[PDB]
Amino acid sequence: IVRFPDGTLIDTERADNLPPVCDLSTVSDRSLVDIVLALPLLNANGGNLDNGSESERPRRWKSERVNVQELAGHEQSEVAVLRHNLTLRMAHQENAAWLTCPVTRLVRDAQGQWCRDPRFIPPLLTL
Amino acid sequence: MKIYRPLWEDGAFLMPQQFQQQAAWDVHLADSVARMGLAHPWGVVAAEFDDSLLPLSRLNATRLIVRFPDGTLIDTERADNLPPVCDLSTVSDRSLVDIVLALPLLNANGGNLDNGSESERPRRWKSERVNVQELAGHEQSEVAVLRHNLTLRMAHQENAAWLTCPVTRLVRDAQGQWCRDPRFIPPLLTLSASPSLMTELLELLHHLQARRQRLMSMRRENNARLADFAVADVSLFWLLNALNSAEPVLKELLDMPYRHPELLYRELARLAGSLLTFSLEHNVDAVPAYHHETPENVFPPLLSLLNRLLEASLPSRVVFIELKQKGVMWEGALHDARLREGADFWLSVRSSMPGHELQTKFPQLCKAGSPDDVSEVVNVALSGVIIRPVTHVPAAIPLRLENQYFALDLSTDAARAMLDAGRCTFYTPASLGDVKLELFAVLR
Amino acid sequence: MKIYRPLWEDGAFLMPQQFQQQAAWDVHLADSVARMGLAHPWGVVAAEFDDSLLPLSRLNATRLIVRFPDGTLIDTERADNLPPVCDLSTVSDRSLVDIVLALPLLNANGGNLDNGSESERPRRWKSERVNVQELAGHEQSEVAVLRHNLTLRMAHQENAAWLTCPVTRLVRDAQGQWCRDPRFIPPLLTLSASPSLMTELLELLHHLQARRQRLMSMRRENNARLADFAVADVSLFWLLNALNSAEPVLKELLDMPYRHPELLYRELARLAGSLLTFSLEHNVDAVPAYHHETPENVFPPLLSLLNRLLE
Amino acid sequence: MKIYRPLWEDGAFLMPQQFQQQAAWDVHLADSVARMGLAHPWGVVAAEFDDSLLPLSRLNATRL
Repeated sequence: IVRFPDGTLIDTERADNLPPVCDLSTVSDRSLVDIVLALPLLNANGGNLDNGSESERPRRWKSERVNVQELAGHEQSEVAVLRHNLTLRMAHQENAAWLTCPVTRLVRDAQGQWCRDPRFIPPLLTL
Repeated sequence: MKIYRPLWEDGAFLMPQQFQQQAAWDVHLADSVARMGLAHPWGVVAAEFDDSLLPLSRLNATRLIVRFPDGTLIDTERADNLPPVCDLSTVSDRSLVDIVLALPLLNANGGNLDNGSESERPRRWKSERVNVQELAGHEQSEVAVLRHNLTLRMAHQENAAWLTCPVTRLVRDAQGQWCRDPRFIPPLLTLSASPSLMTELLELLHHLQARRQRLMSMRRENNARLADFAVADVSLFWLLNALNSAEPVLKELLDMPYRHPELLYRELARLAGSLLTFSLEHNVDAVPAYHHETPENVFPPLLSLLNRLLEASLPSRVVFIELKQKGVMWEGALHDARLREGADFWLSVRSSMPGHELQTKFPQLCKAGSPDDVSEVVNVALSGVIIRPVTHVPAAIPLRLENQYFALDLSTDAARAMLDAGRCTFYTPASLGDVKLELFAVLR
Repeated sequence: MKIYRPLWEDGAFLMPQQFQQQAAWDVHLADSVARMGLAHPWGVVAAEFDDSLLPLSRLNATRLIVRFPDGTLIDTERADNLPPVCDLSTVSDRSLVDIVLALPLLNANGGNLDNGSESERPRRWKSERVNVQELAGHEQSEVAVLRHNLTLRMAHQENAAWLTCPVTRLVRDAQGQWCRDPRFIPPLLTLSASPSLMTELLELLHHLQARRQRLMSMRRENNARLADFAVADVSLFWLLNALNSAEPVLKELLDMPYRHPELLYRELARLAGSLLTFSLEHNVDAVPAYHHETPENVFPPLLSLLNRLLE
Repeated sequence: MKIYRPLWEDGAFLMPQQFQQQAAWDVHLADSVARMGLAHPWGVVAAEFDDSLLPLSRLNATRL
């Protein structure tokens, strides 16, 4: 559950997804690996992603179809909702996406074992 | 570039080069229409960025209607073209950086898009698939449209292969943040870009209307329906003629955007050409030339020249000089050598005597010291000075206060030795009381 | 004529009669854009010749760009071929020949010319098969390119089913040789097409800046003369108002390439019209009316009117 | 002002009063989440003028 400096709420209870990170052993080092969360910039004319029309500017919306019911009645049907697009990039790659927020910092053990270090501090909204 | 327009009569196999060479000819024809009157290449219509992203440094554009020198139209609302986001974390030199929009050219033997190949030569075309509706009432299908391969680069990189036009300037702020100057101007096809320029040009005209209404009142202050026989009207009727013409011309241009700057440049070059005749020591070299390559100080000195012309007093005057000396014999300087033509003395003070006994209580009310070799008046005086107390005051002397005025007569030699000196002193040692002195020399 | 628009309905096949109609419509759109700034039909952008074949009497060109009064543009750097070489042989004993370029008039029943076999009707649109394809990665195949059919008509060019536009004027030298005359140039869409005019207009302006200079050192050097009412100084203050005003507009227009010459005419007319009733006893009709369809016996007698006033 | 909250069941059909009241209710939640902006009345965050029209005795704003 984060918020972004433009005024954008992200919950991963409702309006959720996240793909996992494929490799960590693209790095031969431990102390530089810190994972960040990215949500791409607002394009003032285009919008979501309904096709394979991958420009140099990614999108940030999707489409999705699930079941929704709240009305006075006991029947559910299917309506199309809107979900954001997140991924977990790294700090030293690029900034054409958004990040502006760390979430962790990974250091390895001498037995080749990545661990989350206990002295990391994200920028905080709450204790 | 060997533009070949095809012809169709019958039986010709269709092939893309008939169409590609056709559409390129319509641009070149439309280019030659514009170069008849204006003699200007293209420029920048509008370039608006996003200010909220600057201290978290990126750079995003919103609208870029930039027009290139060959004749190409880039439009972002009607052709869906935005460059990728320019980084600023690659620059730590915080002096200043310039952002300039670019586009490649080299299509002599194929400037195209082949994504299955790499090259160190850039390319200016790309391909995109959308579903465009027929304008006859039917279902859409998929076509393949083109998008220009725009990019943002910096001025201190290498820019050989591209075709550039500058859009903004970045400075660094006191807290270590980035911000934008309002002082620069891109090359304009319209005044609507760079709104700082529209800010100055409007307040120039509001400054112009301020000067008129006082001068119409100053015509009403003499009511010149007749022969005045002075210079005071012939500059007055003249200065209105420079001002009455330019106002109903410079109004309609600064009502609107979308004029070229050249139409505005001629009226500002004509108006400053007519006011220059009489005030400044400057030649016509001060009015600068038009440089639409980069408009770096073609407009700001031209506006700065106009504001100094708009004080412009009307010279049938009389000198008001403050007589400064640390002793009780106050003294001024800087006498005009012109003043041996028509010299006349009606010098004054401003005192605190409750009646006209200050006549007697100005005890040296004869022979105050003119030349450069008088140190005190109570021991060194002239020969041939009669100081008349003036209680009936003639006109043409503003700010007038009676029972403070007096005249100063001299010889024919005593007037010349003062003017060749340039200095003159005052008679009563009580000038350090509630007394404030003035100078006076009106033309005869 | 009748100029038609096509309609790209689905299920409407293909005719080459269509594409000719659309392509001859934005050409008409180019005029309505342009006819918001025009008095009289158009002229010459540039024209350059090769005079080496004059003792062997022949005349041929090197570089030629002319626009025509129906929206036709002729470009020999990009679009068209050169006209064929002219022969002066039948006019070997005369004195003055005026040479115009020509394209034939077009009727609404014909088209191009079939190989000269039907030479009762002069017709344009020669074809040529050139292979230029290289905007994707290959060059190979061959298409049919249009080329215009230009002539050069010399002494009885008044027999014209042709649109004409003059380019040059031949005179006999006293050794019998034909030579190019440096005289008035057939009309302009520039000032780059007349190296005599660019030479002559500098002699106007450079003469203009020095009379201002001489007037400046008379009065600014004397602080009394800055506001005097002498009968010379009132005229001299008025006369500085004339020269200092219309100078920087003209320096803009003369340090400049191509621009349509009527815009120059509205700036020379004021400077003529200001100075005229100040130092003369003559008619206001000394300022000549602009005539563009003529070969401009206006623009040289206008300059001779100014040069006598400035001294 | 009797700010009504509209009701969408399976037969709720469309009127302009549906939407205007709904837009008014969320403005009303902007006040009652302020427990300091009720402790002083409502503010002014930017107000910038021009003085050039004062010799004409005119006046016009720039930012409000």
